[PDB]
Amino acid sequence: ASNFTQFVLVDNGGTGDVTVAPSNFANGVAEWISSNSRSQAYKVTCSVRQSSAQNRKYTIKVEVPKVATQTVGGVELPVAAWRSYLAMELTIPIFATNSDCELIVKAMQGLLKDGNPIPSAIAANSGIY
Amino acid sequence: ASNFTQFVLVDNGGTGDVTVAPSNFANGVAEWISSNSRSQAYKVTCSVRQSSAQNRKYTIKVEVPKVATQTVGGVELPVAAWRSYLAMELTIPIFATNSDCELIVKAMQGLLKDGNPIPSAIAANSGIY
Amino acid sequence: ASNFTQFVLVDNGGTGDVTVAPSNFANGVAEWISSNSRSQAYKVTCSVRQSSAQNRKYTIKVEVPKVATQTVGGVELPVAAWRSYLAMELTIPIFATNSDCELIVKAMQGLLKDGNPIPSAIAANSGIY
Amino acid sequence: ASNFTQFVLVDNGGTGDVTVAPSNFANGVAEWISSNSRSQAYKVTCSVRQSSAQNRKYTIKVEVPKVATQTVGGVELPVAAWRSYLAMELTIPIFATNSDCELIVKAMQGLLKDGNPIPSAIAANSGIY
Amino acid sequence: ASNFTQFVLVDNGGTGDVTVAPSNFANGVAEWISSNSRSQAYKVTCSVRQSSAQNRKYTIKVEVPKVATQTVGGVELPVAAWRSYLAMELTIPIFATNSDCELIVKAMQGLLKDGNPIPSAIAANSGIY
Amino acid sequence: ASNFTQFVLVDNGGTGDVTVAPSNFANGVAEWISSNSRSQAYKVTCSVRQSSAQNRKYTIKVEVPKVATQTVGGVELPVAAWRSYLAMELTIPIFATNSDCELIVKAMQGLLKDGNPIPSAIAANSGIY
RNA sequence: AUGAGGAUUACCCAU
RNA sequence: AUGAGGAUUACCCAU
RNA sequence: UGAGGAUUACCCA
RNA sequence: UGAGGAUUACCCA
Repeated sequence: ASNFTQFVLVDNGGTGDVTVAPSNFANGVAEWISSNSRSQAYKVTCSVRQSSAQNRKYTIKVEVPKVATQTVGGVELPVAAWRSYLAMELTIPIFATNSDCELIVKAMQGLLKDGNPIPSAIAANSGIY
Repeated sequence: ASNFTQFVLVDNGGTGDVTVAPSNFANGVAEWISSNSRSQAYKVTCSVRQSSAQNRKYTIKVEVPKVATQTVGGVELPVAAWRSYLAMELTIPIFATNSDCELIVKAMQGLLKDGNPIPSAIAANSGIY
Repeated sequence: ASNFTQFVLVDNGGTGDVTVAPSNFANGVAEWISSNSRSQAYKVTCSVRQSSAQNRKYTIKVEVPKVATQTVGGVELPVAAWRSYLAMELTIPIFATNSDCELIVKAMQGLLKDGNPIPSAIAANSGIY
Repeated sequence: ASNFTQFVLVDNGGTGDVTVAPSNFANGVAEWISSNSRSQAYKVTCSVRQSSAQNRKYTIKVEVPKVATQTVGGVELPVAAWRSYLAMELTIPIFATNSDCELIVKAMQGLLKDGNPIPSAIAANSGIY
Repeated sequence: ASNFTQFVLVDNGGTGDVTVAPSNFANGVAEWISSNSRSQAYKVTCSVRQSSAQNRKYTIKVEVPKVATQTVGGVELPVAAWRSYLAMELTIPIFATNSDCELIVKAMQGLLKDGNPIPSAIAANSGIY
Repeated sequence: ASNFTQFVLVDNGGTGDVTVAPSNFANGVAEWISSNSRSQAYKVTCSVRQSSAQNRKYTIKVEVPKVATQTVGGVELPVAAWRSYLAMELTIPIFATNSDCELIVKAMQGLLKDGNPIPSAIAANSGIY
């Protein structure tokens, strides 16, 4: 097919959407970044390897910029204060069929669906209670 | 009043929906499992920690089982052929606003939306190209 | 530009076609895998290195699986009864021009063309006679 | 019956065709050589052995010469500036039927079909990208 | 859709133009070579690395050959009399905007524009005075 | 001739052009800088030496200021955050004639020509893909 | 703390 | 990391 | 190097 | 066994 295309990472309904696009493919590690300074950009990387005899493993990483009081194109230090890092590791047994995998994706979509426990906690600087 | 509620992890249009419910909160780790035997249950765990002086870290894990019946010693037992493991870590600076966090959530959602690169690859048993 | 795309490995008319898509490309080794269970997938790997000062060397590898189900304890998994392994090494001197290479490729294609000694022998569990 | 006959190794339309004919078949190793100076000839060898109790193993070898004249002391001899060396090993389990073999052969033919990743890379002094 | 495309390295008005094409991307190093034998080809390589926590470094190399024919052992081989090597390293802070980078590109272009000091000296086999 | 004259480094078509001019010649190392504080200036240096028995080598260095959110004449720390550094090394065999050198220059101009892979990647905080 | 480190998975490994 | 360090050129050298 | 083996980018002389 | 080398049915770990 060729899935390495640009896509919408943050959907604000047309107005203010954040689109991320192909920016690197060194070592099979695909990368997408928004149209920003790399210090203030949205970054997404993803790769697959066979972690072991009977397991394959996808490693996905996301970097999201702190936007409140942000200064576009400015030098903001320390970097750790202005960025959030997401690191996902997905282990899938070599026996999983496409169907099995489709389900695994659905579970991930469900986990983060709007209004569910986890996404709500995160969106409110909260934990579970 | 409490965000520790049950939610549908896998949505199949109200029929075959894998719904998960609160099952434990011992040791600051919120757990959720499906209505199966502990050996065949879908499991979701979450925990927040002030990882650093200026950071907070959410640790989330999901277990997707391949339910099966095994004849161990002439007797049938409900078991899992294998399990797929999702493990994600999210680091957020303390300086992040509630709006800054909503941004992070929206991004994770857009990341896994149907048709986009990553979920397409996972469901197809392929890499990004 | 990119030649690390998916292609048809086995041509069975239009339906039954075995297609192999990119999966990984780490450490200078490109890898293609057919869809569905990694356990029953076809695999193809390729790499090129400068073997010596005068020669460049290609190493192609192909795995053909014998799709089968495996029942153990009443638990059935998608597996491969066995696999056929092809491994080839092509050495080409740095003096070879694009024309010399096209010729080398034609030789390989001719060696396997239908009806010729070698593919015929292989296709019939035979040797030469 | 006999498959140890001459065949076209390189197909250049009808004229320019490189044909290789049987030359020797000692010690279980069949050998084909193109006509004229053995020094500038194309060579092809093939053999099959029972590698282990379960597997049979084919070993095919092809040599592509770079025809050139060599003058030394005013004495010119027909030689080969250099040679390109192809060596492949195909392992097939004794459980493979004639159908399984025909499939394995189709995979090899597909791997080298024109326009596919590998033959393209080779034909252009390239690797994968 | 991909910036890894062929391009004309040396422009001689469409006649004698040295055009270079993608040839390899193994190990995160993008390669391009001309349609010659590997021994007489123009070669261009590029790679980006996050050299520091706050920097990114592009490493670019170009090889310009002096094509020639050498009689080694009475036999003629296509070779290079000598090669000229260009090696440039560019360090860009992560804080650089896309506009900040365009500025860098424009500068490098102006640096080598015909008639300016540096290219004038290089083409004249002299220094700056 | 006397090539050590002022020239246009960044060409914005008259309006906003950046002209760099002679500022130092200590030790044969020619320098040009823009009309700015040395902390915010565009700097260009260049020298030639015979690196070895049969090689001459030009060393060219360029410094480009981060302009987005820049404060003219202000004190901006850290320096590494507000500046990009280019370092080119050009090795030319002593056999290269003026013609050979003219070509070497053309290859450099081509490499960085507008719309080509490299300059496009750089201008977009990207790598090759 | 970091790892496109591993897992039988709230554990283990390396720097 | 730095070098107006070297190369047969994705390598090597010094601090 | 190998008409060396394989559990196929691993291991033997 | 080897994305080990070759002067290609040879030789190295």
